[PDB]
Amino acid sequence: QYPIINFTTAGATVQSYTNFIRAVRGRLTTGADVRHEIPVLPNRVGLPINQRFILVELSNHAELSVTLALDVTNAYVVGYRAGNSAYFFHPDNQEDAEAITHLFTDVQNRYTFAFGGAYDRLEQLAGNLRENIELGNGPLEEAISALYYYSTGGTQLPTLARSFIICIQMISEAARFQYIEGEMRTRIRYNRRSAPDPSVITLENSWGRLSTAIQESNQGAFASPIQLQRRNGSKFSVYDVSILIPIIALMVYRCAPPPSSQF
Amino acid sequence: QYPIINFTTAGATVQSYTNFIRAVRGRLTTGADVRHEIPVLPNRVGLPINQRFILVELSNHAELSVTLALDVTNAYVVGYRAGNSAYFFHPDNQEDAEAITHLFTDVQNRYTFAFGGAYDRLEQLAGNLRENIELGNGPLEEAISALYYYSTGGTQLPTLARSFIICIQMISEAARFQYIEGEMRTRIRYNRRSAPDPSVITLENSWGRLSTAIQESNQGAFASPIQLQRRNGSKFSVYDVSILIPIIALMVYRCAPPPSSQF
Repeated sequence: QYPIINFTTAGATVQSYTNFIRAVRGRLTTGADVRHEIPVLPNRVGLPINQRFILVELSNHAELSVTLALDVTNAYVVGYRAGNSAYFFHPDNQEDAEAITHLFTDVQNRYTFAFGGAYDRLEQLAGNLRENIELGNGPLEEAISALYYYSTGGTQLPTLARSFIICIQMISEAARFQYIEGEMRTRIRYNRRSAPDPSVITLENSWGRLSTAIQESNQGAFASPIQLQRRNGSKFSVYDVSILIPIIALMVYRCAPPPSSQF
Repeated sequence: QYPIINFTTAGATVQSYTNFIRAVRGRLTTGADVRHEIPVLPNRVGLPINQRFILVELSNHAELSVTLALDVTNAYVVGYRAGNSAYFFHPDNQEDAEAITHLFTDVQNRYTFAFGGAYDRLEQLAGNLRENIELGNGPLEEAISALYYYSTGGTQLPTLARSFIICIQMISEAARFQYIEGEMRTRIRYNRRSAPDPSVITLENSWGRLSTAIQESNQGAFASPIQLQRRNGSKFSVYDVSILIPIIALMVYRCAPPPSSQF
């Protein structure tokens, strides 16, 4: 079976969420590939199917559980199981449709959504942008129950889409960015629920481009800057990998690392 | 008295030269100013005279000694004492002429050369470029004796200029660059004497510009690349501070560090 990492919202603390995110990152990346102190996820090209996914079993104080499946190549959620039903985002291509047949293989009811899991899509479905969907331990407890009751009719599609938005940010994006993990740790420490500020949204939006820019940089120097936002919405220009080392924890593979070429 | 660091060529080893260079760097820089893991020398502006120099007492197997004086603001040799005579390079300006009156104050004979200590000058005087002046423990033993016999007529000006070229590279440039320290350590380990290769010459020539480029970089990214040479003469372009962290050990102060401006 693919590796499983467990997390519960019931009695969550900063340390139990930290342990969880660190365990997720350790199953996503192997150590082989670290560019500028920043690990790279495995290359999808040639990756054996037995190494392609990991599972995140989420429980809540209401004693419900769902299992999310994450693709190791991008850390993103591809689907989930609740009891005897599994649901998958619409695949991007045939190889990804075949790959997801290897997940939750004994579940009795398997479904593929006709929509994908990208935020533009999920925000249309939810009827709200990320900037208007609160994150924190209470949102996540609620999102776990909403995913669990979907197959029985208790969850309307906008709630299910909002619930995916919450899970993806609090698991996938936190795994990708220590900064976003830190914002979720602060919400647990102060028992706050609050929508993501523009620093969180622009890091999420820029993860792919930051990955490419780091990996195609000249000795760390970007060829072209990337504009992010600070918490108050003002502009932050990124010219080099160095400023991202405390921020980004993993990258999607975009090219092979150039030869070491030390002086 | 200004701090003194002792070194002898007699029975020198890789470890005794390593200890020496590390002690020199510890007296040149204080720790206050470190940009990209690379220390900065003190700013000359406002630096009290009692903090302006350090002294390097060099002895050899012939039981002769000379004392070089180094300016902490650039690590370079400003003059030297041998017994009852002291000699100083021609100062660049009035403040530097006054500053050197604070060195070797009880020496009976004080002289200022009419020439400065820059390599273009010293190579004209020596009648040879750096690329044709061997470095190593034997050159340095010889250069110490040549400096010691200058006041008595035993050293011709081209030998004295060659001897300054040897000392400046094996002390100042080795302090400035771990790479150049490493090339001198290899000469001692294998008892080799050999002229500096183009990697050593182009680092020496570029120290000032590398200092400015690092300090005025955008998060480590140079605005304009710096071309160096590898040992075989071929071109090496530097686009970022990261590649220099194993190479350059100290920099001349060129600007104040911008605000931390972390994300």
